[PDB]
Amino acid sequence: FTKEDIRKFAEEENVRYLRLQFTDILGTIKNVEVPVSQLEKVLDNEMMFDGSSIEDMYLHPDLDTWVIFPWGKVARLICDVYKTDGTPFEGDPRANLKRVLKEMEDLGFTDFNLGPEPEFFLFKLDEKGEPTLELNDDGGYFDLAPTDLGENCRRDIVLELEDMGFDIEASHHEVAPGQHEIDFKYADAVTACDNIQTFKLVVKTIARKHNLHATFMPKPLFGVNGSGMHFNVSLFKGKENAFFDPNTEMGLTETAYQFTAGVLKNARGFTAVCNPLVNSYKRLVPGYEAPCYIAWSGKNRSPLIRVPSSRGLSTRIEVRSVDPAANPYMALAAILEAGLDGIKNKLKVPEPVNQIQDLPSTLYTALKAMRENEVIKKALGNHIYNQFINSKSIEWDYYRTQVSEWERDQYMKQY
Amino acid sequence: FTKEDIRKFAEEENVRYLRLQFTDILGTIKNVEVPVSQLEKVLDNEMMFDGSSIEDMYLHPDLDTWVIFPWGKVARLICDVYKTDGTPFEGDPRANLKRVLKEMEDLGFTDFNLGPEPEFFLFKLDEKGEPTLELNDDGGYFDLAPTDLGENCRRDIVLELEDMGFDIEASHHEVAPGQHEIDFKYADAVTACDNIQTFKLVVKTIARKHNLHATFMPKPLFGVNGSGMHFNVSLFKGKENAFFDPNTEMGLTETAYQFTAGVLKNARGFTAVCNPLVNSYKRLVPGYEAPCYIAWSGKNRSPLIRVPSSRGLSTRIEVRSVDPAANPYMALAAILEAGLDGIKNKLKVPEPVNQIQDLPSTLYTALKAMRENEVIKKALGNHIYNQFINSKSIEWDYYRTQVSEWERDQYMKQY
Amino acid sequence: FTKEDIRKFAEEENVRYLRLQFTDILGTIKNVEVPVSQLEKVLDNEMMFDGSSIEDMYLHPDLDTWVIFPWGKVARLICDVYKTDGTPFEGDPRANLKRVLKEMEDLGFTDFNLGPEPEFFLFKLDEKGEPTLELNDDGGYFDLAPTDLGENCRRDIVLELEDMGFDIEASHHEVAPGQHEIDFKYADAVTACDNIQTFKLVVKTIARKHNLHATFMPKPLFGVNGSGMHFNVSLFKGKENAFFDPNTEMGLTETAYQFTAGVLKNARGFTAVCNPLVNSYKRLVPGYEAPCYIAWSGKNRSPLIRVPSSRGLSTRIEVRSVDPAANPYMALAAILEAGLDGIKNKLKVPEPVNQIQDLPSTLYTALKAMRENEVIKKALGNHIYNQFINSKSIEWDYYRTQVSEWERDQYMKQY
Repeated sequence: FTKEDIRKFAEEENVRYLRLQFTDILGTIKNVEVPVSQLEKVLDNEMMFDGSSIEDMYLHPDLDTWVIFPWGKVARLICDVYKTDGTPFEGDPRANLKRVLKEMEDLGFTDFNLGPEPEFFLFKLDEKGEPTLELNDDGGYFDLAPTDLGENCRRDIVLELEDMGFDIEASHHEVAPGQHEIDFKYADAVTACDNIQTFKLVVKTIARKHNLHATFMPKPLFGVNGSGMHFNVSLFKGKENAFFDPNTEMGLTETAYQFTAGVLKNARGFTAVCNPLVNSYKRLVPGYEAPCYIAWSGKNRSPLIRVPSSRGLSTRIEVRSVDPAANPYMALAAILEAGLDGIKNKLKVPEPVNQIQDLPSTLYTALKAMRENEVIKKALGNHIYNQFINSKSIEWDYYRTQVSEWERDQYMKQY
Repeated sequence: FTKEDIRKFAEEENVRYLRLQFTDILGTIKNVEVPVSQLEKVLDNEMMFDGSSIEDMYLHPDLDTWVIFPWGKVARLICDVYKTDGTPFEGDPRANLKRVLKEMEDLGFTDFNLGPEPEFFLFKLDEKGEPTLELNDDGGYFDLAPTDLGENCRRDIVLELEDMGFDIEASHHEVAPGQHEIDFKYADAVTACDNIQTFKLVVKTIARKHNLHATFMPKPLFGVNGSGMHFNVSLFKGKENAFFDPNTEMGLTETAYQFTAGVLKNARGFTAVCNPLVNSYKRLVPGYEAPCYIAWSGKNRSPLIRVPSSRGLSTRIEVRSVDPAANPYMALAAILEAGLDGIKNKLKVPEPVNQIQDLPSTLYTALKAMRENEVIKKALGNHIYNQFINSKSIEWDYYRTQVSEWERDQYMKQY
Repeated sequence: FTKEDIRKFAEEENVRYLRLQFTDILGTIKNVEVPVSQLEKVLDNEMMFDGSSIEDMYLHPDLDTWVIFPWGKVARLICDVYKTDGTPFEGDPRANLKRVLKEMEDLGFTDFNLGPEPEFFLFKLDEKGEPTLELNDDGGYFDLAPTDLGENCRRDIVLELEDMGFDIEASHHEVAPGQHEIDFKYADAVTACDNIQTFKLVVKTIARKHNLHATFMPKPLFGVNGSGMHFNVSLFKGKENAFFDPNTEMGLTETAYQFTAGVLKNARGFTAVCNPLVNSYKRLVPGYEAPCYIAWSGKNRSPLIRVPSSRGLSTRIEVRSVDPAANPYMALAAILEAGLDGIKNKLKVPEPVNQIQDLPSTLYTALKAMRENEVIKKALGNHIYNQFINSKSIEWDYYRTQVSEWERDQYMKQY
């Protein structure tokens, strides 16, 4: 898309307002709404926001991200954050991912695809409009109505996403009660992260329209399956998958093996980025279909890395520890950098486990492991690395001092 | 606009009623509604009201302020208050600002632009229609729905303002929960103050339609960021900005430096006018993004005066201590006179603070400082000066004797 | 009293427990209860407490303060606070008053009497036992039952105080509804301050037995008379009043005039100590029988200093600005030092006002005036002076940022 294309779209679609939206370090999408009479100012990269209020900057819209919300008509553009000197801000996760991809392109790889699959819960709202603790239904995996009561809301979400240009693959009820999954096809790295960001807000808006609250919190309830955001990744060097070997019986190139070796070797280091909440490690517990051991397998369900049986152009590596609360840009950049480190150091792959280190058990331990990894620092840059560590340390210190109801139930009558 | 233009508008738009509205000393907009059959009497400056009931007078409409409320169709005219002898009333803030501008024009300056940016809170209404203490949402800076629940109300306010001829620039959620900001571009001094007055009433009218209460109180809640009304001001002598120097690397003329020197030197004096409430000084406290130190900077966030990095015709000076509860005419006249004092006395500018007196801490201290400044007395004239001081002194005396709940919580059990 | 007297009292009265009680800088009485089996340890000045938890110390009981609470039987001793080296702690208000009296004795004055008269309100308790905002009755000055419903509680307080060795003089309903006053005769400075401390706790304990809450808060409610703790002061040099002149028609010595001159001259300085609360200056407002002007009179009701018409050995000077929330030791020491300053500088007295500086209007202004006065610093010593200033500054900073209900009632709908 060019400026002329955007102008033509604005005139012919009668777009009245523009939403310039971007993402902070915590993965929260931030936006400012602007009347279409400021279209020329927006297209000249002259829009300005504060920056000090977000975890003197400029907004540079990415014109390929133009899309109209089908709910005054509003269109949106996903913008990169630049400084006053015309250079991209080093603390912007999206510009970070772009430059990581640019560094990848020097190794001969021309593309990096991401197929995500986030899961979410639906909770009922009260009369005041606040979410309650009761799920929308008590359905199970692949359940249908009236056992699956989220069928109408899920259908409306799919309908709204299709109007916005998504390529939806499947939709179904998930294992936990009130848990749902909508699948969309892979895209390029940047547009896949944009798809995740847009998908979360579309899901939340349409769920609110249905008197429901949608949350991507990893483990909202104890004793119930958590939500994951498995990352399917594949490398390409020119209209061809770099992971697929049409000669060996297994069908994986040496590049695919080195990528897996690098991801496995650096998995402990990027866990904090891929699992950024304190709640994220209540999901990484045994017995709930969540990965907590660093291993890979081609024929098995719950190692850290699973290589699906499909081959050809669909040959991919699935990292299963990513949760929907993670920042897609930072997590994808960390995974890509770990894989590229494995590629360029020619690491040998441990034997697949078909029947072994451990992921960090808490956010504090993951932060400790993140400070000791050199690959994650290079993946994130100095600014994002330092801000993430400082904010997560403050968050953990806030969490560390709380007294929970579990403690008052076990103690206070026994002691 | 002429009389013929107004008559043509009344016939062709089928206007049924006229709202002749003006502003008192406290910034409250007052009006009387008149059937369109009295249009000739209105245009002949023969409208009369009491005057003794407002903090034997004639209304003189300003025909350029014609606008129709898009919600019997009603149009409005902003009127000046005249005495029975045909001379403007010395206690009318709008006529005061007009004559201050007339005095400024004798110095060679032909224009004075004001770009304001007021902020407001939205509170939920109860069943009886009274505002509660519960904010409309719990969103943050640049937040979006469903975290930003004021999106629809803000969009309707913007839509309603655009029909009235405003040029809206941006709208977004503000830092505090339930705090919102809608930005409109600068205009001439008188019409900018008229824009502020119209903006407040449009916001308050559209909020009621959404079962919400809009308030421009500076600090409605403790522990929460307050609302400001930063004043962006620039001087012109004929289709060219007098603050812009395209020779120096900094890009500011000597005139811009003397204006800043005058505003800084007289900043203590006009604080009471720019912060006229007792609540205004609960916002002027450290740690909440509010100015409390009399200093200027070009590259910094929170001095009293901020000079934005933009240059050319958009070279401005931002006075950041003005709150939305201030009377726009009186505050703008005070700031203009303070700047012109430095212009005509060639005051030298203190060095910018990039890493120092203090603003008055209470309304009583601000009133004490106002009685000791000659520039504010010359800016407001004798009548407005005396009435403002008397009314604010009475208000402070009423506030001083109250016993708050904080006092009964700290004491009453300890003593 | 000697150690043998205390042992005899403990054996013959069958005292089971001892309360070693002392006063912190804020006037709050602190105590620890000890079984009578530790009587020898208590009498050997070997009792220890923390000190860091109170606004490694030793307790030295003052044996003359022995008294038994008539409500296991408990007696108490008022203790001085000493350091580990056997010297009195410089931050103890009682030891401060003792050394100020010792310094006074070098001037030839052998005694210093104080007649206090604190006033208190009575508030009804709810079912949970918390105080409410409704007064016990709606009686007035010198009112009787059933208009005065505090008659029984006041009688029980008087009965309990008489068993404890008080010499009660009068008890009556006060001007404000629910306000009461019980008078006891003067004593020496240290024992008068001990009487005030004991009186407050006895009143608060007995009121609780009547399902009432007793408070010595200066101004608990707006629009209603506040509570004062007038200090009646007289100097003696040997079984004779130094203020009484049997030859002059008025009957006041030059010493009495110089004492008044000193107190008037230093009145602004010690106001913060005598009025230590933020609420204290809601009482110091015109129209409620409270002093706010620094002047003296012999025949008038409301100057700052009143000299009662009685002469002989009962010739006294009444300072009327002290409220019952003040620390009696610190306020008495400040007043004594202020008077002695005039005594030793031979200050001339301003003419009595029978029909003029102004007391500080807020706690902040009183603290500012405290830092500029050397007599108060000499009276309190360095440690108490600095601790009081720091704590009151923090308290004022906490109060300054609150948003009261008055502000939300005046504003929030007007703006």
